[PDB]
Amino acid sequence: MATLKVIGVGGGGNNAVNAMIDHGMNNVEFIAINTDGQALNLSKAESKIQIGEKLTRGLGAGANPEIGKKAAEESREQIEDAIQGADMVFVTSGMGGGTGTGAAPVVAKIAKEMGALTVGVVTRPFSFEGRKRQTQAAAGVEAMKAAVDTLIVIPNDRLLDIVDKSTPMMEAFKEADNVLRQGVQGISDLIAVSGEVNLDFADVKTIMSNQGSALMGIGVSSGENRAVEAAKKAISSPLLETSIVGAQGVLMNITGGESLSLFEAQEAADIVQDAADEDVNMIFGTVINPELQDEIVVTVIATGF
Ligand SMILES: Nc1nc2c(ncn2[C@@H]2O[C@H](COP(=O)(O)OP(=O)(O)O)[C@@H](O)[C@H]2O)c(=O)[nH]1
Ligand SMILES: [Ca+2]
Repeated sequence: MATLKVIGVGGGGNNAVNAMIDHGMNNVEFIAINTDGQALNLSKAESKIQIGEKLTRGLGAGANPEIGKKAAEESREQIEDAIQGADMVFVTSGMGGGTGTGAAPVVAKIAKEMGALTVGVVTRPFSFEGRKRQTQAAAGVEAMKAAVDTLIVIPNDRLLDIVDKSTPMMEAFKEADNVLRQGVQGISDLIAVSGEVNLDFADVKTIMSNQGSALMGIGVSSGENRAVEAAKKAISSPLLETSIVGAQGVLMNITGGESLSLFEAQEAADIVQDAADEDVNMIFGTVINPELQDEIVVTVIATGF
């Protein structure tokens, strides 16, 4: 049974971890890493690492990414110890600030050195935060790409596409944080359930290892055209920098009840193949859950851009 860990680095990362913990998420372990002692005390993560106390006196990094970087480096052994034993690590962080920008790539590097398949899920700042934030974030994204196996990037400007004038900011943030949660959950479930055409952690590793950009999606539907609709939802990317277009490898799992037809499994696969507009090398799986009635769930992980 593969050991999955989700590590929040800095404020936005720790917000994403707290959102997942709010949901439940069993067989996933959470680590909270921050310079900011105030926030870190309000984490509900069972493992907390305060970094950079020597540098900051318990405060944040004040928007300087070199302080985040040095803070993580100076706590390398404590970070190693909290990671030790993980088969897979998700590092989540907001790019643009001092702690996430600087520390998240160090954390990712440590994870990969420890032997973990390492996935980054990070945000880019809103345009209203300005040019310097955007430039610092881009340097962070580049540093994350170098350090991780695969990287999912969520530009915060995309949240402006999914709100009306009244949508609470916290509701919008929860949509961004669902990218991480549903991805991690999708992988936990994939590993836990024995499929008729079974996928396992080694298939996740083949798709996610030393790649670059990634997409991780889930789609649920029922009734007429359920398979096409579930697959379309799984690959949709309103919040993602990296869409399905250009994907060269995909892990796709379909879960349905006993009604799950061969024809609709091919319909779903073809949606992904056609949307990619490449010769996709697909790792295909299927689960029959006889407790389902008319529901289908399609899980996609896409890489090789
Ligand atoms: N979507 C989202 N973005 C956030 C959140 N918190 C912070 N950010 C973004 O992440 C960037 C860095 O903020 P933060 O993580 O608090 O900085 P750090 O802790 O000092 O590294 C900000 O400039 C925002 O663009 C959050 O909860 N959700
Ligand atoms: Ca399985």
